[PDB]
Amino acid sequence: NPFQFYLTRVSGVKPKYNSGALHIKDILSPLFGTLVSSAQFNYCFDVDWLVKQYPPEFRKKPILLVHGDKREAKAHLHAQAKPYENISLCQAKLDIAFGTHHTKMMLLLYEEGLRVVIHTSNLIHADWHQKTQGIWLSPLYPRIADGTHKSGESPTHFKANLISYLTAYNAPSLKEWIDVIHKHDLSETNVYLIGSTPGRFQGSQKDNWGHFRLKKLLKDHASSMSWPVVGQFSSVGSLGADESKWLCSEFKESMLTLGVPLYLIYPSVENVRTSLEGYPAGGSLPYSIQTAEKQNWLHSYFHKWSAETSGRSNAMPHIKTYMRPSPDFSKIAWFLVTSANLSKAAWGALEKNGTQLMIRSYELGVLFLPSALGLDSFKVKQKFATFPVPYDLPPELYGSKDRPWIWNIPYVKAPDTHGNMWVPS
Ligand SMILES: NC[C@@H](O)c1ccc(O)cc1
Repeated sequence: NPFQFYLTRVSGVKPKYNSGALHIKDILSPLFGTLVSSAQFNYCFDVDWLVKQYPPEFRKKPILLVHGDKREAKAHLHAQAKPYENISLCQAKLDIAFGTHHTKMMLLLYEEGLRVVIHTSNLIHADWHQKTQGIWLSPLYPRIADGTHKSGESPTHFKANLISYLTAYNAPSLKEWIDVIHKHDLSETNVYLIGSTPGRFQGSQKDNWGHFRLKKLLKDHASSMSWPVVGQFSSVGSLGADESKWLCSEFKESMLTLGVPLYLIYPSVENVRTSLEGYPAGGSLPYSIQTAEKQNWLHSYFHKWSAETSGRSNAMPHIKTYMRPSPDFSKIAWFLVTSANLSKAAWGALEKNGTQLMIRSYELGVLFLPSALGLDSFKVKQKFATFPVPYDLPPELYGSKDRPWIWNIPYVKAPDTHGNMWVPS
């Protein structure tokens, strides 16, 4: 399995659908290595729940929480953490407004080596319970023998790229992790890192982050050959007054680069209503009426969440993925799993007459390029060489009576899976 791409466990589906799936408890288990220290990057944390996901033997090892919380949100987290002496926090500078520290990553230092985990889940019970989430597991990275001269770098430059990503934080506690990464051999890594980081980027530096980073890698490491672009996410930024403002102009241009139909997958009200969670799934799909009413055009691009292939049609997506399927959807030019939702905050928007890229948030993903495995394309595994696409293809268009799930309006005409209505307020 060259991919090491996994879905999280879902409670309440048949166990066949969890066979190759992982819970955070599985990731942290002693079978994955003898833990010595860890760093947990995320957006939302429930510290009590998190500490309990580590196996008893490891609960007392150091843990760094890397977050973006400010003011009283910050104080709350520090309070959550104060009972646990082994836990330190690192507050990611968020100098631009409306930015979040959205990256989900684990750094796991063991006696045996190092593991990097990049995934889509908040560290709260509900993100790992009945949601479709994604995980990329790095190999066990051995320590570089105290005797030798080697980079430990991979053909995809993952090691240098990850260090650069960490370096942009400008944080003392991450320097220790940067130094741990220097000491390890990451050369067997076959994926590319795509990060986002808050800032205004110029000239050559445009290529370092966001959708431009993606454009750059597809230019240099893909080749050409009406292949659609698919984008799948759980939150939706304000995209402008029509598709030419950003979506179809700069965003699609990056995505169609190599060496066209745009499908966007986002849960409809009906998808949310009949899900395993019911309407409360919508708490993790924060599309607001204020944003939505300003961009009604976008919704003709929207397609339902359907995942019969992985038995997860009823497990609402909090995973985000982007890919480039062939016209019959039987193969793909590339696959990206990432924390980045469909927003400019996350992906970057062009400023000052196209000379500056503005990104508001921290995002991180991994890109699977067939060239990294010596191939031209991946075949799609039709039932979750062949890439495990976790949802159904081709994507199904919204019906005429379907609406995008919008979190802050009431749904009181029909009860959900648990016989509840939804009245936010
Ligand atoms: N329900 C928590 C709310 O803050 C939220 C909503 C969506 C996310 O992706 C993360 C957090």
